[PDB]
Amino acid sequence: ISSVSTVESKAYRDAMSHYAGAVQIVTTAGAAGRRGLTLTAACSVSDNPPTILICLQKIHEENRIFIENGVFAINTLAGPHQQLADAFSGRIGLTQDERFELAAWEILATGAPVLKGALAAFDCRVVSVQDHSTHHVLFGEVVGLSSHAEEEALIYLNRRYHKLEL
Amino acid sequence: STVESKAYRDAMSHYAGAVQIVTTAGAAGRRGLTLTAACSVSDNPPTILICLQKIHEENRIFIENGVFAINTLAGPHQQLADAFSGRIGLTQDERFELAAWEILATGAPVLKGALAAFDCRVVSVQDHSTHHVLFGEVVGLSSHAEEEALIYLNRRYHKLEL
Ligand SMILES: Cc1cc2nc3c(=O)[nH]c(=O)nc-3n(C[C@H](O)[C@H](O)[C@H](O)COP(=O)(O)O)c2cc1C
Repeated sequence: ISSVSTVESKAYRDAMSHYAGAVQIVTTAGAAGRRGLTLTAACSVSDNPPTILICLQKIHEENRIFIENGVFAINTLAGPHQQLADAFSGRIGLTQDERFELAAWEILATGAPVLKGALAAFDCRVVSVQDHSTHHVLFGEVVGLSSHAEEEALIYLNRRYHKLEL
Repeated sequence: STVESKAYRDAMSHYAGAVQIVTTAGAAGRRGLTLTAACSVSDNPPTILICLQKIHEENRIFIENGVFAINTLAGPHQQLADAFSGRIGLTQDERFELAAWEILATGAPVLKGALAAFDCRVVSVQDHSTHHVLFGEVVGLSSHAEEEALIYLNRRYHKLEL
């Protein structure tokens, strides 16, 4: 099995279009500045201690800001957050500052922007930074937490956004 | 410096997950389990990670075999997900009996009728507290045009139209 080729990137992306993802906006703030981006490549690693990972495209050099600040917050998006998901995916242009202006943010522990009205927010300190081909994989220990009882979760699946009732 | 485990788990119930069954086969035996702690790492080369609890000793079988298939579940797969979660008993063989399986590249069981299946060779195994994190390169692929995805959210299964 070590000698066989990996599948084609296109075929893989097409298959991954069948793999739903809860839409997050991952954020950071600190000496390197404030940045956010719409993200689905994240998951929980452990509950003890609470640890989550995110995958950031290397091709966008501004993603280094997360590493430099050594903190990030994962904000789980709800029904009313389509505009924000679009802003933070680069769909509508705008500067980072202009993108943040579109909603109200607060903080938990690290200073990374936490979305008011998020389904959940996980505020993290970076504990591992890894290079995996096209992406940095950052592991974070969860040092701040919020959750709110919103009616719907924002989910990406089959190349479009969906709202799913909790 | 970290938050409480329970509070974290509770917050994570607001974080939806596409339900997968991850499987393996080889010299160490055949094993499957339901999970949502997986994501795509890269498309070049196609790479996926999975997180496996240490407490379930037999998860070592994935590491020993060095292959796994991630099967993305569709609408009709709720009972199957329940079986492979260990929450309704049954031996491994009894769990596999509840569905039809095939092979792609590695010999790991691939689910017939899955929305997608990603057949992987393990390229890295990492230890992270209570879990192993396995990185797999995708060497086999299947995809089917099923109408709904099985999603876990708010401690319940959901069906989401594609
Ligand atoms: C639904 C969706 C999911 C995304 N997931 C990720 C991700 O997992 N990791 C990542 O680095 N970028 C992801 N992106 C892309 C980033 O949002 C985007 O690269 C970032 O906002 C910077 O875009 P810009 O330079 O055009 O402003 C995703 C985009 C969308 C629309």
